Amino acid sequence: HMCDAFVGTWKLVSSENFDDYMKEVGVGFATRKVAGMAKPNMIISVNGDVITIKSESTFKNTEISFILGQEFDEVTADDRKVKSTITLDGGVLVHVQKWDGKSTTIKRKREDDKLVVECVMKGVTSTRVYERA
Ligand SMILES: Oc1nc(S)nnc1Cc1ccc2c(c1)OCO2
Repeated sequence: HMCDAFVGTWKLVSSENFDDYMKEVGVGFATRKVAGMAKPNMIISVNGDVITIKSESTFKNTEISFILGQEFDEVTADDRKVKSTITLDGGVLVHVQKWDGKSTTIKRKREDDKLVVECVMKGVTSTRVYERA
């Protein structure tokens, strides 16, 4: 019942500062414009110890499966090749991506009927709010 309250199908309903987050990560102009338009659905499921997070949008479809605390390789929607580790910290999924000597952290939490995603690169935060689909 690890992650029960995250499981389901979620749709993006608001975003703030995502362009600035993407700039801080190193995303180029054209990818930022097309990625910033997307309204992804996030689909989260759990089978035993394996958590799967899918993102489906008109920009890119992605899928990661992982065990908490166990590093994995991830190709992000913006085409970075990163090494990722996801843990649970006080009920928050904390996802750290490392590449090219850089690091970004993505936190996913349940707040009321929302799933809130906070993306941080250095001093820049983007907040992306999802509701049940
Ligand atoms: O649109 C998205 N929304 C959520 S919450 N997560 N991933 C995505 C997909 C995505 C697009 C562009 C990006 C990125 C990730 O990282 C830097 O540039």
